[PDB]
Amino acid sequence: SGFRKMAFPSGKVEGCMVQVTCGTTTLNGLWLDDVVYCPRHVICTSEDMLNPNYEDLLIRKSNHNFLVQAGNVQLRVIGHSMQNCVLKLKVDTANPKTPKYKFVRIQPGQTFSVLACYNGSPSGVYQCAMRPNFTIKGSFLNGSCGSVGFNIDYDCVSFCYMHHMELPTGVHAGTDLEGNFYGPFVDRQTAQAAGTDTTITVNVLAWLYAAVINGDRWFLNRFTTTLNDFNLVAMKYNYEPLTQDHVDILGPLSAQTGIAVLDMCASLKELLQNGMNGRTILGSALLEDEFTPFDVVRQCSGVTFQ
Amino acid sequence: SGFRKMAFPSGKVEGCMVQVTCGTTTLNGLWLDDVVYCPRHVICTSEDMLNPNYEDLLIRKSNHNFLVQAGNVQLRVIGHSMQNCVLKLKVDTANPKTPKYKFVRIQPGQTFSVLACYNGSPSGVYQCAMRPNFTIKGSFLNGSCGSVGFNIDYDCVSFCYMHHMELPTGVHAGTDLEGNFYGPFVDRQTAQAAGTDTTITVNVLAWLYAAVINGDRWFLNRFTTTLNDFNLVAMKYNYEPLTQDHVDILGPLSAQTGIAVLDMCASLKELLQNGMNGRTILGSALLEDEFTPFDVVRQCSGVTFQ
Ligand SMILES: O=C(c1cc(=O)[nH]c(=O)[nH]1)N1CCN(c2ccc(Cl)c(Cl)c2)CC1
Ligand SMILES: O=C(c1cc(=O)[nH]c(=O)[nH]1)N1CCN(c2ccc(Cl)c(Cl)c2)CC1
Repeated sequence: SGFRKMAFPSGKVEGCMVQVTCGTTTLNGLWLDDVVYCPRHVICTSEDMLNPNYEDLLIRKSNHNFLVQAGNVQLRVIGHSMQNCVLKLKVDTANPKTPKYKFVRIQPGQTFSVLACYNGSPSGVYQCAMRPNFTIKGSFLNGSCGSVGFNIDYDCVSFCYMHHMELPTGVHAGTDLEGNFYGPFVDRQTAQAAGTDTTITVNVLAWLYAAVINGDRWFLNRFTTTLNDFNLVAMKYNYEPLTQDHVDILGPLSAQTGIAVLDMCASLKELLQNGMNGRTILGSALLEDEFTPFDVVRQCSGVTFQ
Repeated sequence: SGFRKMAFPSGKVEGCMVQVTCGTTTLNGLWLDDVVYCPRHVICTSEDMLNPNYEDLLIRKSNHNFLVQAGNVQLRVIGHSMQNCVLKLKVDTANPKTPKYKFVRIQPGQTFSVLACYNGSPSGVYQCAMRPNFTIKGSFLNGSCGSVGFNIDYDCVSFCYMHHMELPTGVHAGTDLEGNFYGPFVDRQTAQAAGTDTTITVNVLAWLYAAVINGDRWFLNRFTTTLNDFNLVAMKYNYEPLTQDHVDILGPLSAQTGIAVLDMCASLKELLQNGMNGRTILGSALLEDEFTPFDVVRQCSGVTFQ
């Protein structure tokens, strides 16, 4: 038993991280096959940041302007191209450690592991969720651009995020691996603001189920409610509305514990209106929303990867 | 910026995990050089558990009774010996992925990363602390015995824990890599109880400093206190007393923020006596004690490993 904010083993990704330098700027890159992916803002200087024209900036660059380092080994950049907000540097050597992978663009509410890097060197790994406002609450210091977020399905590493910048409020914004930003953000150093964030209802529910699985039942009751009655209350507290798709997804957890989704919703309804009264659930004094129903199953059933 | 419960990259450890089978029992093992380490309780059966005589049990075993699997490859056990509570299986092949490592026995209050495994396959990684009562609040399911805890210093993996069992209260107990249990526990399936747990004062302080570094200052005040006056209060709330060694260790963080340790202690004193009043620090409604002063520096300064 037990319940921790578990990240995926980072081994397969560690071998793909490299250092990319362009002029005075150095950040991280992702080496898969013979291509290195990194944020395109690596080609900007102090003056270009406020409002860069990446097309002009890139055309004024030659392959030799890009220094790519894989530990001690230097990679030769034999070509370069831009795909949206990421730069793709063709190198002469194919990464022999390239795992089976794919690129996926995730939806808000989904979670993934982040491998924070600096100078192409992995510093740590942590779990987090894509907030409804398309930002993530990460932990990044100067030099972390290029760090990636991923998930693991059996033997395939699914990359879903590349780190680009930090917003004034301290939250982070980035893109998928095809260079499309998550959210209404652009890679310019202009002051940008994220929309208002909401709580991920379906995740809080999955977490209450984990609590029940781990012996914490104090918040349960005999009542029930309807999807309509619940949503009315949820919206008053900045919670995402709950859909029928959410209800089905929570099925496996409902079966395992024998508590119907709508029953659990009525308990959540009470928690929102009456607070926790100095009580805790799974060691927390707040309702947690960064665990998806799948994360709960995984940790309460023990699924492994190859 | 940002502050997350960061674990170390697990890559170097992933390559050392193997599956160990003895009869009907299968658990995880750690393969370093030509030796595989695993809990010695892998040689017990249903009847031996209540009160096993490991000496007799081991002498009745032959090398061929131990099946060691490294993925698809089977390892030949050419010898075996017992060192306290761990079994050491000499194999014919030396792990080519053996990293630079060492074994260290940690003190309560220190943190480390746990790589949870099942059938020799890494499932996830998470950070945790050795509680003052010699248990850890982990997340382990059946088949997790043999999973290890470690830290990373530059390029050296320091192993400090091997998972052995779960206590009735849901917390976990294990040994160092030399087989000595942490705490007054023994590898028998008899009902055992951990002593009362206390809060790690020095860690809560390091965490308040992280909060200050991240813009959360609401809990600060102008007051100060003396180590003596603080401890008097701390003990009334089940907090470890604070020593002068703790004060010096917190030095780097004090300098960086410009807030004296004893000033921070007076703020903590207030928090214990007046509660947080529905406020949060770094996203938490409770005082967190699983971040050491070193973990805070690392994450608020960005140290990497090779
Ligand atoms: O390394 C960090 C960083 C990342 C982070 O998450 N937190 C933090 O403190 N620093 N930066 C800040 C963003 N910068 C940047 C340069 C040009 C453009 Cl055009 C844009 Cl959009 C951004 C690169 C360096
Ligand atoms: O795999 C788990 C396990 C670990 C955990 O942390 N949580 C959980 O639910 N299961 N076990 C429980 C402990 N068991 C055991 C056998 C013989 C002896 Cl002599 C002792 Cl001491 C222990 C081995 C299998």
